[PDB]
Amino acid sequence: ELPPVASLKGKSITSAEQFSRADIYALIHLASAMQRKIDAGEVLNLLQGRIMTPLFFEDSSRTFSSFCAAMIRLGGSVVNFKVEASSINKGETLADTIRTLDSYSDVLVMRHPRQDAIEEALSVAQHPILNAGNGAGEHPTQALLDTLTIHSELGSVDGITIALIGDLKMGRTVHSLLKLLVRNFSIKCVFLVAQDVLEPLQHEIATKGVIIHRTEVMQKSDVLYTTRITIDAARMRLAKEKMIVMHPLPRNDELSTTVDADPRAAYFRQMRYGMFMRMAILWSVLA
Amino acid sequence: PPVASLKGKSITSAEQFSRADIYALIHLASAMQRKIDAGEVLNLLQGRIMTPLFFEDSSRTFSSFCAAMIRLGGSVVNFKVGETLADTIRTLDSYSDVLVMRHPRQDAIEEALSVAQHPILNAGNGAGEHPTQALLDTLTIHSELGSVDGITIALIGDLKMGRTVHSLLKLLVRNFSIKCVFLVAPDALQMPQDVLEPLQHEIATKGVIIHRTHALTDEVMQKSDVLYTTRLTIDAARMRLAKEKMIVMHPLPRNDELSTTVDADPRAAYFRQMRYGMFMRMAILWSVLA
Amino acid sequence: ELPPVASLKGKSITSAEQFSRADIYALIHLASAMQRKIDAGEVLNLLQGRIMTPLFFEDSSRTFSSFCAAMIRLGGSVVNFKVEASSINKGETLADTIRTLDSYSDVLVMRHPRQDAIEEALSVAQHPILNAGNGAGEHPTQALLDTLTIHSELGSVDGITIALIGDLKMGRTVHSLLKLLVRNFSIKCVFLVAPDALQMPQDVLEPLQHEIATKGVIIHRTHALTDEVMQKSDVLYTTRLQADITIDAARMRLAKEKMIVMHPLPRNDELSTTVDADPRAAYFRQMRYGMFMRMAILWSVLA
Repeated sequence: ELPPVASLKGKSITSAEQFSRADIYALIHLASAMQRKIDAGEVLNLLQGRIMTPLFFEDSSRTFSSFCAAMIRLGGSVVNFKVEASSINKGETLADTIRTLDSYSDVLVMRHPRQDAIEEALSVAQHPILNAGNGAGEHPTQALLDTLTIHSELGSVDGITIALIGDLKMGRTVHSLLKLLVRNFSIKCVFLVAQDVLEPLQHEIATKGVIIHRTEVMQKSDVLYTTRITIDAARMRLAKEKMIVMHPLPRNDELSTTVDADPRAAYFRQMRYGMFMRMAILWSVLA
Repeated sequence: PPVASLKGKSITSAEQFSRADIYALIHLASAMQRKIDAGEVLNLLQGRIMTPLFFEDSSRTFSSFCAAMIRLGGSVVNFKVGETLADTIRTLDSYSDVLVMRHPRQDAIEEALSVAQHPILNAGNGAGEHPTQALLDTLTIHSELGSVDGITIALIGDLKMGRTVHSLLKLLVRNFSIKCVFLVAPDALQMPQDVLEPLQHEIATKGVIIHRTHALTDEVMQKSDVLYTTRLTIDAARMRLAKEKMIVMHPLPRNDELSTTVDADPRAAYFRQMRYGMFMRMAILWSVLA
Repeated sequence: ELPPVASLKGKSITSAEQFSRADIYALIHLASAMQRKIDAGEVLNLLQGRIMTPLFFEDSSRTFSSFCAAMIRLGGSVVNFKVEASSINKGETLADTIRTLDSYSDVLVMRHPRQDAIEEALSVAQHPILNAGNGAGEHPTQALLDTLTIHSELGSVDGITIALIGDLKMGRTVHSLLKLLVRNFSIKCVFLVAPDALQMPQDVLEPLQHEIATKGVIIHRTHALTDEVMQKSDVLYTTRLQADITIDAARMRLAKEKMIVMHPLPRNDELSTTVDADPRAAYFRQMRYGMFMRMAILWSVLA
C-alpha cells in the first residue's frame, strides 16, 4: 500500500543526483499513495515514536513547515530546536550541535547556506540527514516535488516542453532541476528565459534529442517554471490548454496575482505535492 | 457529541452563534473538562494539524489553542512570523487542517478567509473581536455561577479598544436575558456606538438595563454578579464591597487594574478562566473538525 | 514494566539536595530500562495526552531538546511557548506567566538567569516545575544524568575519585553534582581543579562539611591538571568558563585505562576535539543518557 522505497533506507539525502530514474518514479507513486490515504481522512502511525529535528540556520516558510507536517502526518514527532536560541551563542561548534541533536533524534533536516557544512554534519551524525536547501543549489526535495507536480498535473514528465524563467545565471537551484529532468526523462524541449551547467548534460541532450532555445514560449510550453519576463493574465491568453505554471516560491512581480485564479496555475498545489513527496521521503529513509 | 452547527466553519464573530450553539459548546466543554480531569485521553483529532499564525504576541491565546489541539489528539505545526499575507495563508493552508490567526489589522481575518480553503479561527483582529474569548467567558459564568440569564455584569476598563468586551457584550445581549450591564469606563474609552447601536433592539426587547459610569462605584461592587475588568482598580479593600455569591473575571494580561491582593479570594475566577478557555477551545476545535 | 519512582509523584525538582540515595538508584535503573525499550524500538504511550511546556529565559541546546525528546518518547506532548513572542512584552509578570502555562500544562521545564526565579514560580504553580537551570545556582537533572553516566560507564559511584574542573564558581552543574555525590555516596576523593578566582564556593562546600568528615571524603584543591589528578581520577568532569586545565590527547597519556572524561556541554577550548575518538570520551554518550534520565524523571513525576 505504502511501500517504502528500499534504496533510500537509512540514507542521508543531500543531492538530487543521488536518485536514479527508478527512485524518482517510486517516490512519485509513493507520494500519490500518501495523498490518497491522507485525503481519505485516515491516520498513519508509520513513524510513531520517531523524532525529526530541524536545524535551520536560515529562514524558511515553506520547507520548514512542509517537513514538519509530513513527519506529523506519518505519525512522527518534531523537536522544535531553534538555532538562534541555542548554545551556539555560547560558542558551541557546528559539529557539536549535530552530535547533540543526533543524541535524541531519528532524522535531522538541515538548512545551511554552505555545502561543506552539510558535509561536516554528515561526518559526525549517526542518524540520517536530509538537506532542506543550500547556496550551492542543492535542494533535493524541491527538485522531487517539482517533478511530482509535473507528473501529477500533466500525467507525465517524458515528452514535455518546459520553460525555465528568471535568474538562471545565479539560480543554482533550478540548474539542479534541469539536470534531474534531463538525466532521467525524455524532455522534448527546454527554453531558458532570461556554460558550466548545460555542458555536463550535452551528451544526454544529444542522445535523447532535447531541443534547447535561449530567449513563442507561451504557445509551445507544457510547463512555465518561474523564479524570483513577467507572467500575467494577458500573457496567459497565449498559453495552451493543457499546461501548468509553477514557481518554487516566494514570488515577487514576475508572477502576477492575476494568474492565481487560472486553473493552470499550479504553484499553490505544488506546495501540497511537497508535503506528500516529503512523506514519501521520510518514510523511505526511516522504514 | 460535537456541535453540528460549527462543522467546517470559520469563527470570526460573536454574532454567528445561537443560544443553543453556545449551550451546546458549554455542555461539550464541561464534558471535556470531566474526562481530562479524570485522566482520560481523547484521540478525537489524531492526524489533524493546526497552525497558529500570530502576527502579534500572545501567551494565553496561542498556548490554549495549542494545548486544546493537543488534548484532542491533534498536532500543531509552529510557524515563526518578503511575501504577502495571502501567499502566507495559502502556504499554511497547503498542509494544515485549521488556522488560528491573530493580526493587528481588523479586516485581515476577512482577507485570509478569501483565500483560505481550511477553517480559520479569529484569535484577535485589531480592535474588532475575540470570539472564542467570549465563548470561554460565558462558560466561566455558567460554571462558576450556575446561570447566565438574569445576571448583573460590570464590564470595566478600556471598552473602546477591548476586543474581548466587544465580543462578550455581543454574545450576552443577543442570546441571553441579562438583567443589567454596567459599562465602567472614562468617556474617551467607552464602548463604541458601532457595538451598542446594533444591539439596541435586543436591549429594548429583553429589557436589559444599561448604565454608564466613569468609576467603579460601590453600587457596581455591591450589585454585580460578575466584575469583568480589562487592561489599558479592584483590590482586596474594594472586594470587601462585593456580594458573597459573585466572581471577578479578566481576559488577561493584567497590569495595575487588578491587584495581586485579590488573587487568593475564592471569587477570583480569572485564573480558572484560562483553564475554562482551554476546555472551550477543545469544544470549538472538535466541533469544527468533526 | 517501568514502574515510576513513587517518591517523585507530583513533585517539583529544584535541587540536588531533595533526593535520597534510594531515589537516585531508582531513577538510574529506570532510565536504563527506558533505554532498553527505546533502543528495542518500542513505542511508549505512558504519557499520552500529557503536556510539558518549556519556559526558557536563557539559551539552550541539550537541556531544552532532551526534555522535549524525553516527553515525546514517553508518548507525551510539548507546547512550544516562546518568551520573545509572549505577552511578557505587554507587561506580564513572571508569576502571571507561570500561572498561564500552569493552566494548560501537566509539567513546566524552567530555565532562568535569576537564581530565585524558580522559588517565585513554585509559589504560584499548581503543577510540577523542573529546574533546568537557575542562574549560577543549580542544575539538578544534570547531576542525575551525570551520575547515571558514571554508573553506566564505570559500574560504580561509591569509591570513585572525581575531578571537577574549570569554572566551579559559576558552574551550576558542578554545584549540583558535588551536592548529589557527597550527600548520597561514599566518594573517596574529590579534586577541585580551578584557579583561586574560580574555585568551588563556600555556600556549597560549607553545608557538606559534616558529611565529608563523617564519610572521610578527601577534598583536594589544585590550580591545574597535575599528573596526580590525571593518574588517580576515575572521572574527569570538566566545564566551560561561564590556568592549564585543558584536556587534550597528550594530557590523556597520564589518564588511567578504566576512566571517563565528562563535560555537561557546551564546551569551548578546555576540552580539545583531539579527545573525541578516545573510548574514555563519554561526553557525547552523556547527552543520550540525559534523554533517558529525563524520561525516568518525567514519568516518575507524572505517573
